Amino acid sequence: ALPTHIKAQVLAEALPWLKQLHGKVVVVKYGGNAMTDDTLRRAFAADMAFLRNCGIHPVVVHGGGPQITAMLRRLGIEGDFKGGFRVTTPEVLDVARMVLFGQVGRELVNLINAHGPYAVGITGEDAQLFTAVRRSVTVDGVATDIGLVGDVDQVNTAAMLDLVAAGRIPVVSTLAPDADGVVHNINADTAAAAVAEALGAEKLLMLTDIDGLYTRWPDRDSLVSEIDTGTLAQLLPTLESGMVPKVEACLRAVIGGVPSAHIIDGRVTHCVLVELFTDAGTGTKVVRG
Amino acid sequence: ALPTHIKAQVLAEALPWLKQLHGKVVVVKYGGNAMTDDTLRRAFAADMAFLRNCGIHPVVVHGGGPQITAMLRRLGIEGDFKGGFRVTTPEVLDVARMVLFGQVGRELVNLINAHGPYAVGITGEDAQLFTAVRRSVTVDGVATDIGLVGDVDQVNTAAMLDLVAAGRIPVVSTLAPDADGVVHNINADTAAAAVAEALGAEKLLMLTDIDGLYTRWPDRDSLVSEIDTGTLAQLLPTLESGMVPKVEACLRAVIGGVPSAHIIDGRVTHCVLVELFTDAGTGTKVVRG
Amino acid sequence: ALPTHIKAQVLAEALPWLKQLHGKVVVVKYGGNAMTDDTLRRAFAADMAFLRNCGIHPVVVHGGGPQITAMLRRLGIEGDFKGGFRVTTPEVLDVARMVLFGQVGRELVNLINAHGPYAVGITGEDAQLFTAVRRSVTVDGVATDIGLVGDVDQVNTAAMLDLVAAGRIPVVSTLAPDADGVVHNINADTAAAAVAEALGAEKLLMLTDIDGLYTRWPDRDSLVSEIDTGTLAQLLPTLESGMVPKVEACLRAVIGGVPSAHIIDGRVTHCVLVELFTDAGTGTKVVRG
Amino acid sequence: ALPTHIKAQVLAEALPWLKQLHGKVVVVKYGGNAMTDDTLRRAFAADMAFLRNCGIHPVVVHGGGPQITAMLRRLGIEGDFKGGFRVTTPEVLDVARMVLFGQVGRELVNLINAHGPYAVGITGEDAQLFTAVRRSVTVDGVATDIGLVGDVDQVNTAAMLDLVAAGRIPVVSTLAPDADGVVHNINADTAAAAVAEALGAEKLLMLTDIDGLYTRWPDRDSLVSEIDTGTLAQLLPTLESGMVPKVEACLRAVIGGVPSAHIIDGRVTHCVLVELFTDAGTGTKVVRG
Amino acid sequence: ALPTHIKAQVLAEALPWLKQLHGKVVVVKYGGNAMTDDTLRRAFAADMAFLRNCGIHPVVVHGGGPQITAMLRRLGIEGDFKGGFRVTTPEVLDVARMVLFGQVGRELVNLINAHGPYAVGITGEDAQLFTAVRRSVTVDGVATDIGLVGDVDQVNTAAMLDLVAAGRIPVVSTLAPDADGVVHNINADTAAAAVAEALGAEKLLMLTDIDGLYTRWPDRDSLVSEIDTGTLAQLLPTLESGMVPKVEACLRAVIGGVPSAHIIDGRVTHCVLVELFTDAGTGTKVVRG
Amino acid sequence: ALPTHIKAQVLAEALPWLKQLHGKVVVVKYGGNAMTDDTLRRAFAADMAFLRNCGIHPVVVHGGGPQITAMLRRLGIEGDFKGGFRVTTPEVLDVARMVLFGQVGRELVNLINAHGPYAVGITGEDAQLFTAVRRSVTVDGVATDIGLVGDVDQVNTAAMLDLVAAGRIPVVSTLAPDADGVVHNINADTAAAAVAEALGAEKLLMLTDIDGLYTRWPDRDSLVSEIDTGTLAQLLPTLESGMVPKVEACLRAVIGGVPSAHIIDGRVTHCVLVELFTDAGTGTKVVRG
Ligand SMILES: NC(=[NH2+])NCCC[C@H](N)C(=O)O
Ligand SMILES: NC(=[NH2+])NCCC[C@H](N)C(=O)O
Ligand SMILES: NC(=[NH2+])NCCC[C@H](N)C(=O)O
Ligand SMILES: NC(=[NH2+])NCCC[C@H](N)C(=O)O
Ligand SMILES: NC(=[NH2+])NCCC[C@H](N)C(=O)O
Ligand SMILES: NC(=[NH2+])NCCC[C@H](N)C(=O)O
Repeated sequence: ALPTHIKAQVLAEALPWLKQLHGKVVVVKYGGNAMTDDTLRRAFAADMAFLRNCGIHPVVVHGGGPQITAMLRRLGIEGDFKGGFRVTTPEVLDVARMVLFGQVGRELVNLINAHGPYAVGITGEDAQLFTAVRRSVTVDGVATDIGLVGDVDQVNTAAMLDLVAAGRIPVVSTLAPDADGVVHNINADTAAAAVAEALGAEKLLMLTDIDGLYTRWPDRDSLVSEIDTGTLAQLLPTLESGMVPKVEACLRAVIGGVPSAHIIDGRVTHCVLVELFTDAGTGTKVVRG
Repeated sequence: ALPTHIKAQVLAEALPWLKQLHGKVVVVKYGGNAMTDDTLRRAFAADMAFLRNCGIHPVVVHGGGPQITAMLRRLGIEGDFKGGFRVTTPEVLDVARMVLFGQVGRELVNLINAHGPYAVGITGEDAQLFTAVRRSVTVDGVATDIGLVGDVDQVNTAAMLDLVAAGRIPVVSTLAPDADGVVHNINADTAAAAVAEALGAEKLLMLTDIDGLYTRWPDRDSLVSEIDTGTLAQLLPTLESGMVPKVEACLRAVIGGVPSAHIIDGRVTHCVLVELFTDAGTGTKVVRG
Repeated sequence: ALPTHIKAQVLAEALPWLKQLHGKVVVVKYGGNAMTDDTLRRAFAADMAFLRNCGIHPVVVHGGGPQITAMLRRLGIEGDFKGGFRVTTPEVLDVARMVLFGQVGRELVNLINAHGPYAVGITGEDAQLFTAVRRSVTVDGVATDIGLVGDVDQVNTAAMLDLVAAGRIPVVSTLAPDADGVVHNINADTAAAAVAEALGAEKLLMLTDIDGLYTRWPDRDSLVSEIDTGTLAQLLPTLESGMVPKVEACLRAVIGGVPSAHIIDGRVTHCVLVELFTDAGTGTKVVRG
Repeated sequence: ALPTHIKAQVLAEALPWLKQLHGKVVVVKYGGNAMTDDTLRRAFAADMAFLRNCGIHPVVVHGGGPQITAMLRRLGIEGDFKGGFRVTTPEVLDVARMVLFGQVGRELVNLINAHGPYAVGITGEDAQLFTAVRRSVTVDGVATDIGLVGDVDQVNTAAMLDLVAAGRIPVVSTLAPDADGVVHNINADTAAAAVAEALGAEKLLMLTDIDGLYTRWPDRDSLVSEIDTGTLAQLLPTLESGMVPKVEACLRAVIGGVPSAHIIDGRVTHCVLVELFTDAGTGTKVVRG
Repeated sequence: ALPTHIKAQVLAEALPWLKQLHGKVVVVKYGGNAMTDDTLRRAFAADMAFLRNCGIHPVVVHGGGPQITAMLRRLGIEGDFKGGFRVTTPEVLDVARMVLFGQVGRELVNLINAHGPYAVGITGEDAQLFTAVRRSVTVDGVATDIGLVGDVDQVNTAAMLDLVAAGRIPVVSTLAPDADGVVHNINADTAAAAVAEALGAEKLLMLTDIDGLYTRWPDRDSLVSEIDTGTLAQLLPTLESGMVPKVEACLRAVIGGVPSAHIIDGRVTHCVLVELFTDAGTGTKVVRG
Repeated sequence: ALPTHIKAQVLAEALPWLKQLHGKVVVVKYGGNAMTDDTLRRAFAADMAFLRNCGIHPVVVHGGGPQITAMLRRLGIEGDFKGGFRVTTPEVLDVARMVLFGQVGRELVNLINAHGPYAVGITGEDAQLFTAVRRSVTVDGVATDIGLVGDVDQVNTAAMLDLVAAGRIPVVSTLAPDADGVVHNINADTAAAAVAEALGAEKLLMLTDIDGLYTRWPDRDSLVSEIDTGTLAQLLPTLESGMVPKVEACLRAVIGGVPSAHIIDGRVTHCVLVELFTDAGTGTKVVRG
């Protein structure tokens, strides 16, 4: 029952964003509900097909922490924990890789591919597309080893951009070999920001389960729609557990040269379309300042 | 004040049409009000930039009958008329070409180019892009010569598609040489359909000053949103003066292989966006049947 | 302690085979011991790097039946069996895909990649590279359904050959969607022959755990080094359980246009090099006749 | 009745100039008689086809001052004059553009195209090929505004050279938008020199209605066949009204890097061929010194 | 002392021939005086540079009968003769190849290369560019073997056209292997016609030591400037010893699809330029009829 | 009678060298016995086909001193000698060029081409592929002129690499023009090293008639399998007449950037294969140090 002139206004408003994005890379960190509820996940897959059919170049990075825990429990693999961290033994790494690449990534490739021959699954292992470096975590303020977990080290930017030039949507499971060929599991938020910077992405989108960034949670009036890196970096020691990784990734990407990073509400159906192609978006847009 | 979920629905509905149009040619016959009121004309130019920034390949064909008459009166060139037709003397042809290519086309190239280096003006004279063949008209049921007017004869499909592959939007003024190099003026509606067929266009759009096709004017309930060629060809001897050329062009194009032709309401702001990227459109869609 | 002139003779003997294979596809069915003992598996990976560094285009197809059974037992998933066949429920399919693509294929990609950025893992799901069609099996001479198992239906030959032209070695896990997007598990021997035919491969190699084809097992003197399709098809109803699938795949590939198919001894270190680059080989070579 | 050995000598003498010009751009300023008498104009068009069929890349820049005045008088548009200059109102600009691009350029495109699909008409408006900057003129030694007239500001060298690489002969009407999109009329002599410098032309040719450059008009013995920029710049304050713009353009182009500039006698049939492919030429050749 | 307007007429007359030849192959049989007198040979080399610098694609085929005889006498190699034919022993073949490719061809490559990096020497041996088939000759009306002499059998048209596309002028010495790799000497006139047909040449030029074709030698009034294949084939049994091979080659080439073949006066300086770029030429032009 | 596992070991040992050489240039100086005994020469030709069919890019440089002397004696051309050097008169140069390019090079092109359309003969004259500069020699410690002999001056690296990219094996006869077009004969050892450096070759191979480099001839225990440039340059004033040119060429090439140079035993059948694809080789390998 929607009037024609309203349809026209919504469509026309996409023009400056289509201009900005045409022929550019967009890295999208996929996770949370958008990946659990069927309506949200089918809409997310459709939105990747949408970007491809505008001449835009999406790259999807996904996680799967809860799926990994679920499979480890099904296999009866007792975990060892340091602080809040499971130690990633070689056994845990094999399960993580098999879950992320062999199950979670598979769901997204198939959903996207209902729309066309677009998606292709990859890890850092394939064609040496990226490497990992082992990382410690701080437990009680002391650096602590927790096994085969790492950060992205180097990215085969040319090989990655060749795949995207071939018209493919890479669906990335974040595992990668270190310099000695030992595969590590990389946090998908930190990986998304590293890939965005390495590929020269125009935007980085990170789907979360909240409306946006509250600077003084739980004050409702502290929600912000736009913020620059300087202001944001001052509030990062203030933020709550959950938002800290998403914010750190937005900061590293935009300071690393990505023109804008977006923390968007993955509970909103077609949140990717709303963030990219409306003026208001549906979350918090981060830019340099 | 428009809710996010409504913005999402309008945007998401474009997906099947972006899939269908990506990398395809769309010929758009530009005329009437869309070319006279400033808001409509700036929106039309913006919509050509829109298609280009989705990876779609627009080709604009324009007329300018009233501008030609206006200039002939300013020059004091007395016309000779047979039935309702001005005879196109060599003098009239020179004025028509100078108005269409040197004024009317120039307005559209500049408007479009406010958005980027897209538009390029051309006639059939440039690079022998298409030729004309002289045509008679029927006056009182007898074939009548009215000077240097013609139909499109042959199209340099390769050279045309090369220009479009270069990322340009051709803005076409319909003049063209015959086999002896004598330039003729071609009716812009018939030319648009000839170009659409020659280029293998996915759609032909024809902007008119009415909501759509009324099959039994003035009965309001005879308006139709979709119709096939068989049904439409049976009503063409019934239709009113104004709709006949637009309908004949839709019939020739779709029978000539163009999957769909559209008679759309040029009085609707961003009518091109509404016709292409909504399910309902804003006019009459013609397909084979 | 090997004399120079002997080294020269072995190397020189490779010339006619390098001529025949340069720029050609070779599909290699990887399985059995060559995939279990560490020395054999590292040699197999090195041989894929060898072919790549001669300008040859290897494509590896692998199975993993025993790994799938092992994982199903670890998960406590009770199987239902018809004749000798496990029914592939949707649950069993998910485990099979996660084992084949997320563990077995991963081992080979990494081993190969110790030599360079060559290997890339793929299934039929990625970029719609190939499709599956559901297959029944004969149990007591009646066609029997055993769940989500299939044959290769169609192959995206162009997209596959593009990946190989990019200098990559595809490591193929044989899962693929049917026409409705439902993923099936395909027997890796039948898949290797289908891929070989579809890609226009020069040779198909199938690694087994025996010296070659005995036409009258267990008679030692019935081993053959070369045989044509006509003679071989007459003995297929005679052969033993294990050799039947390998022989059927060789027959379908060579009749399907692949110049030669090879059943080679995967227990021989560097068996791929020996089969391709010596006159005698190390198994049974099948050609049309 | 011309002896064979004389034909051979004339042809052979072209060799060093064909070597120098092969694959190079030549900008030709077309105007005066060469554009008014039918024999001269058909010969000029034939010479553009000649250069194209030697692998040379001509670019034609034309004026049309007298045609513009003629049309303004036919329309009854009263002019306002400052010194010797007509003020270019928005009305005058529209007429100038419609005359230059819609009539004058059209004649040349058609003449050239009698020889092949070579010529294409363009202004700075098309594909943003070049921009204009507003210019004052000195009237009684004080800077004076005379409306929408300008100099070439920037040139889309890549897009221009792409058109020429496509085998086309651009026929340029010198109108162009300023940074705000407002179209200006540019003096065709100054534009030709700007285009020559921007495209890296090997030569700039300027057709005039005199044998060449007389350094002390009217002394017959002051005619010169070659002169360098240093000597020429010293005589520019000495020269007569008519030669000053042609000389200033030759100076700016050759100092701007064009190896040679030529003021040639447009009254000589095939003057372009004579200047380029004989040692003596038919005018004055300017080089750096 | 030649007037400008005469220079213009000679140059302008080349236009239809430059149009016809642009981007086309011209095979030129080089021999006789044009290869002995220094002025003629330097002019011939300059004319090959001329064609290259018009975008034309010359291919030079040369002989060297007298040079071969001279070298055989210097080596004291006694000849055996059947009728008028020297038997080409393996020894004679080695001398012929070393003279033609190692001396005669070398002179032309160097002369041409004074003008640029154009010429490249080749025989049928190089890259298997063409093969030979052994030929008998008729001695007293009986077929007679005279050793390792042959006709062109097959031509590597693609490899030849690749060399010419690279901007090179092949200078061809007519030796070539038979199917068993045994090199034969091929008559350069017959080879030129075979190469012209194989490459799809626009013209074949054959330099001789006479004004043109006299149909009734020695009657001065029997000289002809143009003749078709039908008329010419009727006079071939009439012609004199010397003209027969040149005429047979023109007939085979034009009947084989080459639009025109030319027997031209190699004693005329720059005869190639005169034949190609004047209406009258300097010899006899053969076309189909 | 060679066991399979031995064949496998020899083949597998080639892998690191195929990796190092894939897509790289190898310059091979061909001379001595490898060019005189039929078995050695056919094996050398087969080895050039081998490298080509691994994706390696061989370039063959040959000499022919003894063949030149033999031909000069057959022609009765009295030589003039300064020290041990024949003065290369213009006559001697013509014979040298005709022998090297017209006989010696021809043998190798044909032998190689028994394997495919690979070999192409060239000198510095063809396409100006390289130039020569005149060189004096030291006779009794005073610089002495000995006619038209020279060193390589400059190399058309792009044109050379284009030929090799086309899949051809250049067979180079070392003659080349100086800056004035006068052709000189260049020592083939010095030329091979100059070409290797200019083309960025991975290896330079020089075939000699000895096992390798003896540092204290005739002490059998002074033979060395590997040596660096620093150690080698200290022994060059110690070495014997024959080895000095081969050693000087290895030194200039490796210091000039070629990773390794090899003096190998041309009396060993398939010595090229043994040197490149075994760890031990068959001679002396020189590297920087
Ligand atoms: N959270 C926001 N305020 N988002 C605004 C997004 C604006 C624009 N669509 C972009 O992609 O940058
Ligand atoms: N007048 C109509 N019913 N139009 C429907 C248009 C549907 C679709 N957007 C198309 O471009 O074909
Ligand atoms: N089992 C055999 N007889 N094998 C012979 C193999 C011969 C050759 N290397 C080939 O790849 O075809
Ligand atoms: N006015 C002259 N002197 N002209 C000489 C021209 C020489 C030569 N054809 C050139 O294009 O540069
Ligand atoms: N012998 C002759 N009549 N020659 C005329 C040659 C005409 C023209 N130049 C051509 O190349 O075909
Ligand atoms: N004379 C020697 N030691 N040679 C060793 C050669 C090693 C290796 N095949 C190479 O090409 O470099």
